[PDB]
Amino acid sequence: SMSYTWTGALITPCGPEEEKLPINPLSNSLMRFHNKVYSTTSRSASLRAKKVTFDRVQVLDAHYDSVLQDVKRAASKVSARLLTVEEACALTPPHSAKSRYGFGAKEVRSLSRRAVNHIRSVWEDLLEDQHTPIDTTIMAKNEVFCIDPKKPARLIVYPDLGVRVCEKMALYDIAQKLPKAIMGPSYGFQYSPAERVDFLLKAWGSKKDPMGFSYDTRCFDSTVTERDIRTEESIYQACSLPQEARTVIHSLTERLYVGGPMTNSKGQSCGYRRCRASGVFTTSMGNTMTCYIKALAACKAAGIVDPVMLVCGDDLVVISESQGNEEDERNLRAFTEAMTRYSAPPGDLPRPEYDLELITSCSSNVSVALDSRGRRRYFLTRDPTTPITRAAWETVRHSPVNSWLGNIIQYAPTIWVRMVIMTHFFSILLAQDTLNQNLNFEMYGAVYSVNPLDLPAIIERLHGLEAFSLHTYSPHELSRVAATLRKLGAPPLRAWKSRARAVRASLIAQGARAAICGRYLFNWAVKTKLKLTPLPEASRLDLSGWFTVGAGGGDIYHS
Ligand SMILES: O=C1c2cccc3c(NCCO)ccc(c23)C(=O)N1c1cccc(Br)c1
Repeated sequence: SMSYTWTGALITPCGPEEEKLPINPLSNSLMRFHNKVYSTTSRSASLRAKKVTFDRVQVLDAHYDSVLQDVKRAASKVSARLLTVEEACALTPPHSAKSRYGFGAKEVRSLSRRAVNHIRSVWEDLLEDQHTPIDTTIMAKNEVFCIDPKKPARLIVYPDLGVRVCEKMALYDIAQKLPKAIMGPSYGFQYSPAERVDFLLKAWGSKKDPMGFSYDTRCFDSTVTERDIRTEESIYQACSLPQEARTVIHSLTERLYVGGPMTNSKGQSCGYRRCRASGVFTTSMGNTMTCYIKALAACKAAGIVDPVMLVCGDDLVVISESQGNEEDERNLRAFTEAMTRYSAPPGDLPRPEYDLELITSCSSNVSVALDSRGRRRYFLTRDPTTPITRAAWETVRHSPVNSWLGNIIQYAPTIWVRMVIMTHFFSILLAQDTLNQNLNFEMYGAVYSVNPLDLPAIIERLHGLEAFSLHTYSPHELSRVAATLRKLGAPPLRAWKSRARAVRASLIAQGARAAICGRYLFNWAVKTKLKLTPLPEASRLDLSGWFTVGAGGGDIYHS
C-alpha cells in the first residue's frame, strides 16, 4: 500500500516563515557567512512529499518470525499501568500545539476544567469507538541548517492535543519499561552520553577483529507498514495491563497509529497516511522496537557473526567479528537485501568500518583525549556545523527550546562546546543578567528545564571532572572543528580563547554559583590552572530520567 496519498491541497504554513539568517552583530561574532544559513519552510514541502511517498511490499521469513517470538516472550515479563489525567497533564510541554477545542498547553498544565473535561471526553470515546480514523494535521518543520556543497522540510503528522494527552495516559508507563525488557543493552535511549561511549567501546574491544557499520533506512517512518504497526500493538498487549488500557491501546492503534486522514493548517483535506505518524507518542518506541526486530533478523539472514547492536529509533549500529574484507562487503549486501525484504530499504548503502572513531551512531561518534592526570578518556562528539548554525540563529530568534543548551549538556567534554558554544552563550547570559533563569531544551526526544548556573554539577555528574580538563584531542576531531569554523566564517579557536578569558573573569567576579561556572567551565582558558575538586552537588544528582525513549515531535516534558 502507498505510504501516503494526496488530494493536491498544499502543505500550508501557520504564520510567517523566515528562510534566511539575518545580519546582526550578536550572531555575526559567532559566524560571518550568514548567507550559508537557511531554515526549511513549507515552500519545499511538496519536494519532501515526493520522497516519502512510495508503495511498500514486505516479505517476512523464519529469521524475522523467531526474533518476534523472542520479543513477545520478553514482553510478557512487563507489568504496566495507566497514568492519571493529572500525571499526563504534567508531562505536556508548555509550548505544545494548542487544541482546536478552545484550550492549549497552559490550560492542560494548570488542570483547567475545560481542558480536563475535554480530555475525559476523548478518553471515553477511545473506550467506545475502536475504528473511526482520527484526524491529524500535517505541517512542514522549520529547522535550521548550513548549505552543503538545500534539503526539503521534514513533515510532521500529529493529532489534536486532547488525543496526545490520552496517548500518555495509555502508553507512558509501557514506554518506560518495554524497550529495555525486549532489547536489553541494545536499547540505545537508556544510555547517557558516557554510557553510550562505554557500551560502544566495550562492544568494539570484545571482538578479535572488530567491524562496524551503520544502516541508514531511507525515510524509515514511510517504510513502516500497517502490519508492522499492528505487530507493535501485539507486543504492547503481551505485557500485563489493565483491560481499560488494552482497549484504548487497540483504539489508538486502529484509529491513529496504523493510518488516517491528514488536514493542512487551513482545514483542507490534504492526504491519507498508511505508515508511521511522525508526531505521535509511540513514534520513538515503535521505531526502536521495529528497527531492532528487522535488524536482528537481517543479521541472522546475512550471516553476521556475534552482532552487538545499538538501536535508537530508526538509527542502527552493528558491531561484529570481521570475516575478511571481501566477505564483510558480501555480508552487508546480504544484510541490506534482507532489510529491504522487511520493508526497510537503504538510503546511503552501508559500508564496513574498521576504526571506531569513524562510526556514527545518532549523528555522534566516540573520540579520545587526555585528562589533567594524563589518562586516556573517551567521549561523545559530532560534526559541529549544525549545532553552531542553530546557535547563531537562536541568538537572534529565541526558541522556546534552546538547542544550544542540549548541545552543552550532551557534548560538554568536546573542544567545540567548551571553546565556542559555552563562551558565546555565557557571555550573552551575563549581558542579559539572566544567568539564574531556567531554560527549556531537547534531549532524546523530550523537553527538560535547567538553570545554567547548575551546569558545572550537571556536567561533572554526566561526564566526570575530566570534562573540565580534556586536552590533546585527536586529529580527526580537530580537523572537523577547523573545517567547520572555516566553512561558517567563525573566529578561529585562538580568538575564542581570548574571549573566554574575559567571560571567565566576569563569571568569577559575580561570585557564588557564577564563580563556580567560571572556575570549572573555563579552566582550559587560563595559564595558571586551578586544581578542580569534586562538586558535592554533582555526587547527589539523579539525572537518569533525562535518558528515556522520548516521544514523536519531542512532545513530552519532565519536571
Ligand atoms: O586552547 C586550545 C587551543 C587554542 C588555540 C588554538 C588551538 C588549536 N589550533 C590549531 C588549528 O585550528 C588546536 C587545538 C587547541 C587550540 C586546543 O586543544 N586548546 C585546548 C587545550 C585544552 C583544552 C581545550 Br577546551 C582547548
